[PDB]
Amino acid sequence: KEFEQIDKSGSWAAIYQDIRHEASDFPCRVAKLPKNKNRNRYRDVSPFDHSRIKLHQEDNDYINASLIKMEEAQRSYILTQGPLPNTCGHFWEMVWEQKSRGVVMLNRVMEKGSLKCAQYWPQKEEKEMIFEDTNLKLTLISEDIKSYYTVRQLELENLTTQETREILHFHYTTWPDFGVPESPASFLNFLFKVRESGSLSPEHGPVVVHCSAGIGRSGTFCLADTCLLLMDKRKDPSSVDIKKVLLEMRKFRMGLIQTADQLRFSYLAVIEGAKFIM
Repeated sequence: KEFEQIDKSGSWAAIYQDIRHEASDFPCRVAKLPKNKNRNRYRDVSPFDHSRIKLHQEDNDYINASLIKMEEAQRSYILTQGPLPNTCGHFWEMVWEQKSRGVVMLNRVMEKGSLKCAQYWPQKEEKEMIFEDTNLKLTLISEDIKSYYTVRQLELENLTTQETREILHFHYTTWPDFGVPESPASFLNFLFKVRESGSLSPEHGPVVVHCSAGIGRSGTFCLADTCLLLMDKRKDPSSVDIKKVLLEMRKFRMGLIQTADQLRFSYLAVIEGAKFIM
């Protein structure tokens, strides 16, 4: 309906232009500190200080991650940048401290002939990783390589307390180099797979979602998710405004959704998903 009205008038880019300017702006002083210069993958994508995830590290608690707490939907997510060669230890520290269950990678390690993030997880179960700096060990238990994604069951063990924890890695591997998925069907399906695992359920810490910047594609995941959740707990699609929900998330992290193209997709995914989870 609203989507149809926008489409016929092609007002999408303007709608987005508007969102982009309505969005909240908050300090990122910690992020901009010189001592954190190398803990950041991009200069233009930083975590607002008010919502940044602080490492329980007395040394330096900086990790480019933000907690998006969605009150009404009763769902929290942790959006982060793809781990840098020097920050995989911190990434796994965060996952441990925030008692996260799932990890959502919405990118490939190399896209457009460029390396968009670090290989922070073990590829072969025979060769586990040990993050010295953070004193954590990571092991591949299994994985299910599928057509448009892959589920990996990792095990994170706190080497300090010898305590083990099962982590789930949901890897979406078919998000186009340019554009957005031609159809939501696979994305929604990936979203639902994430949901079924319980990694998105309240009995756990917030899910750690990420791409490269950890805002474009990761933002779409969360928006689609939350919109579908509210629409569900109200069973009243009518009151669920994608534009308002997005802006609401923007109070917690910048540039969620990078292009008006992705915004259109979010509408598609949410609308399509309503024909089930609502």
